[PDB]
Amino acid sequence: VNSFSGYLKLTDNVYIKNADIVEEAKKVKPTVVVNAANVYLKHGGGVAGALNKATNNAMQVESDDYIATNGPLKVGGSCVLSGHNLAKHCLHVVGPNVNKGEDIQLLKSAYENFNQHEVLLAPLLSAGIFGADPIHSLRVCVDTVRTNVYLAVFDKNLYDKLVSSFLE
Ligand SMILES: Nc1nc2ccccc2c(=O)[nH]1
Repeated sequence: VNSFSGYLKLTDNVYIKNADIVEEAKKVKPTVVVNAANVYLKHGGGVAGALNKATNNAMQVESDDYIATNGPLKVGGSCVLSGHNLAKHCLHVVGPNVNKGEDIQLLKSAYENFNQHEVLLAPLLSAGIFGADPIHSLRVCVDTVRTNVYLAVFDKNLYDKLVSSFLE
């Protein structure tokens, strides 16, 4: 049903909220939730671990079956799997891990996958343990994505920094 509420307009197609993406997916019933995935679709922590836990491991069993046919995803790549109870679809996107020397230029490739979907609930890609500056990730999102993206940012202090950087 895509019932987004309380998102702050950044651009005509990019919105942002200080919120837990799991709690957003339950209220909003989005067509697409984006997972910040790794190449093995092993949902061990961060957003991936939170989304998988909210599906009581249904997402991990589906992900394993995909990886059995595909082998690992490419950095910058994605797959569309079931959203289970969270969404119609989950778009698993792999952003570069700059800690492992993956090139930050691949973050544009990662966000380009969003353009296959009219409306997405998403986190910022390559943040947290993938080591990219989240404000940089937001700039790449805004420059790359032309479909309607609703960004959820968990941490209030990071959210305020993102909105300050973008609107001040
Ligand atoms: N519930 C929950 N939400 C998150 C959102 C972003 C990153 C991490 C998390 C997390 O670890 N748990």
